[PDB]
Amino acid sequence: SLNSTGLAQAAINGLNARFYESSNARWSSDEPWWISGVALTMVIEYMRRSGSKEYLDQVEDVIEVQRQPLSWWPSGEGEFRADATDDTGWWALAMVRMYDLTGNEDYLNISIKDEAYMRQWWTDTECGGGLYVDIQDLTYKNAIANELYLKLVASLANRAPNATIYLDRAQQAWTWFLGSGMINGVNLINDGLARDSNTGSCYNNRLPVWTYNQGVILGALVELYHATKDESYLLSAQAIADAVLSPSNGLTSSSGVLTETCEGSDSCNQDQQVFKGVFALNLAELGDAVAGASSDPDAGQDYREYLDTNMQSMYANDRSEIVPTLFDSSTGDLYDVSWSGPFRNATMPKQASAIGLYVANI
Ligand code: NA
Repeated sequence: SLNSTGLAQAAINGLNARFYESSNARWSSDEPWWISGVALTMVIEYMRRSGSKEYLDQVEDVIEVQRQPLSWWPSGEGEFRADATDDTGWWALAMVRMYDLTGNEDYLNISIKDEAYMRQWWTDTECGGGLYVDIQDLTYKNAIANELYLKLVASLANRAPNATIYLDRAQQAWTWFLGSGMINGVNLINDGLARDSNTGSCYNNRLPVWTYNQGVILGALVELYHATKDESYLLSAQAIADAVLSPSNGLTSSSGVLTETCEGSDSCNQDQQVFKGVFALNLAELGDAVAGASSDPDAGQDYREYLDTNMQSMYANDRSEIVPTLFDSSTGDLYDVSWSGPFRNATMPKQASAIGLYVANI
């Protein structure tokens, strides 16, 4: 009795009615730029899974304007090449999705430029591999920038005409990620790596376990499986997803709802507000690959049931409708950060995460 497609469209319409800036071809200029890339990913993936083309013109407008040389990083020369490798990775993966939706080689070319850009800050001389997130400072090799890069090369290994070195780079990047220690003893991924002051060796910095660091890695392993047909990549991804679903690890509540570690203290900032939807979209990618890899009709119900359970909870406890007026007839739905808690306000990162959950159920 729940239409995930219609609810995703209502959430996207609510995102546009409250946060889209037509004069800037961007959502919420007061919010981080990379979250506009996540929002573009959610709108693109909605069209891919639902077969709709309703926001195609808007998405093209955002791409055309935001691919220009960024005013805060002109040396990147545009094409989403920014002052941080994870900022670039979010838009790069959005262009991979835009290529999947349209088949236009232009978007694939952007992702190829982004891969070569991010690779510039991969070094073997610290932590035996991995890339830095802070382009200007080069002091932090974290989980999200390396998960985004890994999913990028793995995606290009399935789509780019020169798929050989992208597969070799993806296999080498996953080998480094697995051996880095960021995947801890319960198969969850901490924020990044610290460096020994004397030996130069790198180790898990034990910073918080964020949901989107348990998600992007799943899509990377799904793409690695599609490029190799090796179910070992799916089994590693399933181990990470199963750790998130286990309530003993604190990411899944007693009611079975995905819960960011900052929701209890009500301290989720603009970045953390978008994390949950990114995991949900990537979990749906894993559930699809798992169901298609085995003849069992029971392949991956837990992931589908999890996404469905979280969807109903967000529908009932986290929803709020915009008030239509005599002048503005825009209709849709707004959402807060907690998928079980009350609706206090709606922000663009909160809304983008919302769309990701509905799209993950399409
Ligand atoms: Na190490």
